[PDB]
Amino acid sequence: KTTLFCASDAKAYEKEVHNVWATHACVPTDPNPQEMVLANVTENFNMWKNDMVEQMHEDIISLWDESLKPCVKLTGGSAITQACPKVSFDPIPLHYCAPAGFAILKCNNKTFNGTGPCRNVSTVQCTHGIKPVVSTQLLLNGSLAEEEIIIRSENLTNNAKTIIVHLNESVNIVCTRPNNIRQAHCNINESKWNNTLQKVGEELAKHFPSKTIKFEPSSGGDLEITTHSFNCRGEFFYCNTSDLFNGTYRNGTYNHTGRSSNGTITLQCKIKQIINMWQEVGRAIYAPPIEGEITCNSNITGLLLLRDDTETFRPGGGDMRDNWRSELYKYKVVE
Ligand SMILES: CNCc1ccc2c(c1)N(C(=O)OCc1c(F)c(F)c(F)c(F)c1F)[C@H](CNC(=N)N)[C@H]2NC(=O)C(=O)Nc1ccc(Cl)c(F)c1
Ligand SMILES: *[C@@H]1O[C@H](CO)[C@@H](O)[C@H](O)[C@H]1NC(C)=O
Ligand SMILES: *[C@@H]1O[C@H](CO)[C@@H](O)[C@H](O)[C@H]1NC(C)=O
Ligand SMILES: *[C@@H]1O[C@H](CO)[C@@H](O)[C@H](O)[C@H]1NC(C)=O
Ligand SMILES: *[C@@H]1O[C@H](CO)[C@@H](O)[C@H](O)[C@H]1NC(C)=O
Ligand SMILES: *[C@@H]1O[C@H](CO)[C@@H](O)[C@H](O)[C@H]1NC(C)=O
Ligand SMILES: *[C@@H]1O[C@H](CO)[C@@H](O)[C@H](O)[C@H]1NC(C)=O
Repeated sequence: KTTLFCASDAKAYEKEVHNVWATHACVPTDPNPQEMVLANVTENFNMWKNDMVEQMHEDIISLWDESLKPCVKLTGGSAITQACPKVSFDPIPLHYCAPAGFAILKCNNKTFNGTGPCRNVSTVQCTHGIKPVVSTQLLLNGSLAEEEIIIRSENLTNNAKTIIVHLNESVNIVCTRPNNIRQAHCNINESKWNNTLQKVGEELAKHFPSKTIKFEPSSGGDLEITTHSFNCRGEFFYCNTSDLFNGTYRNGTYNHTGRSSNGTITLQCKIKQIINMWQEVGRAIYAPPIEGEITCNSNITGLLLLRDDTETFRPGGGDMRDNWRSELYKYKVVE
């Protein structure tokens, strides 16, 4: 349809790189925006074919190119060298805004699965604040669903299509490299994981009804997708999730199978210098980790799954557009 613009609340005195990027690329935010209901209207959306996702993907690539420069970038035959200073890195929310003569329709159905017709609709100038958080397997620091866990997929019959599970209740995950400098670990409270996967198995069962529902760890691929990978405080964490995606839900009951201990699952993590890039097909080399305690305390707010009687789901990811989709699903640009 058109070219969106971004509004953020960043300040120009922060050294933090999302703030810096935003202060030259985004406009400040309307302190009181203005919505506009239309509960008879009913319009369709398709989260899987939504141009806003492409545009924000562009922006985040831009942000990362200006903020997290690699010492080396290998793409094609070429290798680029640049200065790769350690930086202050903590994502801030970004709002996407329709320019003059355009609006953003927001679907207000709190159970809207992301495709098809939506009953109650609003008009808005901008989306909510969206933290551009790059990760795999687990979606972090998003917006919880308001009613019940929600299964999203372009086509749930096509097992090659990523599934986005939208949780309604955060599950804490705490990842730390304490004070091998490249070793770290994550802690999740097993009870709340227990619970979350049981409710998720419930919903998945609604969609696949005769079958037991198995959670298993990612089969194969680059480390970036076979582990829960993400950037914490500038450093690239790769966390093993085999004791996380490991359990069966059979008789309306979830049994967790992965090893726990003292009531918490603990992921073993490596901090890594050589990265397979999400932005494009290529490799990126970074400097060794900063010093001291590197810790991120995050909210798991959704999952990225791939489906292989029984249905089996393993963690997926790799296409960062899906992350943006998970927040942008309820919006389209009109007029
Ligand atoms: C359904 N298929 C699953 C799947 C699995 C892995 C992957 C894809 C997709 N990819 C993908 O979609 O890239 C977008 C894309 C397009 F969308 C597109 F249309 C293109 F034409 C294109 F060129 C392109 F790059 C990545 C390719 N990039 C690479 N091989 N170097 C590959 N993901 C990653 O590597 C990855 O996430 N790393 C990583 C690094 C740091 C952190 Cl913190 C992190 F959290 C993750
Ligand atoms: C969240 O969703 C699950 C199942 O979809 C439901 O059991 C639960 O009550 C919902 N709300 C919560 C957990 O606050
Ligand atoms: C989403 O809803 C539409 C219509 O409401 C339906 O056709 C589609 O199969 C649903 N998809 C999922 C993944 O629930
Ligand atoms: C979903 O994909 C399957 C292929 O796995 C195919 O039957 C069809 O094209 C799709 N079905 C629907 C309802 O869109
Ligand atoms: C995760 O840990 C398990 C058990 O130690 C190991 O077998 C598996 O290969 C690990 N996965 C990755 C991607 O390192
Ligand atoms: C679940 O965890 C156990 C030990 O924690 C491991 O041996 C097992 O292989 C895991 N399940 C799968 C399907 O990998
Ligand atoms: C999630 O948000 C918290 C608080 O804003 C932050 O400390 C944490 O590092 C974030 N997680 C990631 C992976 O950015």
